[PDB]
Amino acid sequence: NDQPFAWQVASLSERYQEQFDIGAAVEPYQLEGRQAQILKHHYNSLVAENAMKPVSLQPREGEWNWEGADKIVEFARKHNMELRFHTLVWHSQVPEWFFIDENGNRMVDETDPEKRKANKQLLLERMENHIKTVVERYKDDVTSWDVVNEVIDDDGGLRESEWYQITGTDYIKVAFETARKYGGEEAKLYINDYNTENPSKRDDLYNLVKDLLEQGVPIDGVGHQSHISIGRPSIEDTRASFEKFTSLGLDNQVTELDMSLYGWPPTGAYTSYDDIPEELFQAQADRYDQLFELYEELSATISSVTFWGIADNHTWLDDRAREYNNGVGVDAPFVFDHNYRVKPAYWRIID
Ligand SMILES: [Mg+2]
Ligand SMILES: [Mg+2]
Repeated sequence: NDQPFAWQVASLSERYQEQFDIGAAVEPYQLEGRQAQILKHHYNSLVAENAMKPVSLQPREGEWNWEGADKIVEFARKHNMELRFHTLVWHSQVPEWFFIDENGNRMVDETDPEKRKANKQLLLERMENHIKTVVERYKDDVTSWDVVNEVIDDDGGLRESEWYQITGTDYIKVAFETARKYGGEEAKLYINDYNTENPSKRDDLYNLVKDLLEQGVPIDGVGHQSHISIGRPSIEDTRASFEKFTSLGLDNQVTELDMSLYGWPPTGAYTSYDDIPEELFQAQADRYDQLFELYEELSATISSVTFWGIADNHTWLDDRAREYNNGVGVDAPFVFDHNYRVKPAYWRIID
């Protein structure tokens, strides 16, 4: 026979039961059928891929859109799953009305200093009310909060988003303080970013968090998105990242793991899953082998490992592939293939 289906094989989360959670990013429409069966069997943690983004929850001020998020929370409750929150504060996927002043124009264009002072106050109050409302609604279900997301610039230093331009670093400080205030002492507060294995980006995040902890900001851990590929980044750079934040007393979580077949950008994407050579899936399986062995080796410092999807048929990497190959092209980043059959990678992380 072929490779067995994902619902026929040993559960991933059971395999790592004593080491870290195994999670999946989900949409509300994935909660029935085989996807739900796979989720129930293989994962003990969830995160909303899109339904808890700031623009998804409050697309207009005071107009709350809970339906899709609530459906995911309900599934997590029913199947006793952990739940990460994605995300409270982010330069992206955040409704434009946050940064619009009382005259309808963008806050970053103001030049009067007392008006600027007033805008920073208004923006922080809106942020604080968004966080309060969400955390009050979901505090009994969420077990890890991505309080801020992607605040470090890849060029170096802090990302100079509109959050930064109006408030400096105070949006980060106020975001963690608010989540702690309304989530209580037991809420687990994370700063999440991508390319945290890149040493210079790793150091910028380390320096920010160390400073913030010294000022008493309540930060419990670092989220490593881990949007990686068969070729990058090195195991050694991954270990160094995990270890440097552990040295700060911080938890680590792998939050958005997927392993692209392609470099960046994913030029020359395969157009059909049948065209992908088995050489590539074997390279992917070797990669995942070393990666989860590193995770196991470091398992006392890593509380949770989340994939950014379930199986290869649904992944934002397909969007990116089509974006860089004129509308066509496909990626295959998980341990379950687009027909829900296990891949070489599955066997190498279940051992
Ligand atoms: Mg652990
Ligand atoms: Mg292995």
